[PDB]
Amino acid sequence: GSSGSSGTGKKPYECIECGKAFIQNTSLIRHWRYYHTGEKPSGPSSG
Ligand SMILES: [Zn+2]
Repeated sequence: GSSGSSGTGKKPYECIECGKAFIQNTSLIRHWRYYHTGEKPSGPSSG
């Protein structure tokens, strides 16, 4: 099987550590200090 999406409209903020996407600035910093540098630092091995 297989499924996904080829292409995507640019955005103002988009995490690079994993590739997260956002529309606002605060929305970006959050994820940065929510899961990445937040609780359980050693767990997920996403790309
Ligand atoms: Zn991230």
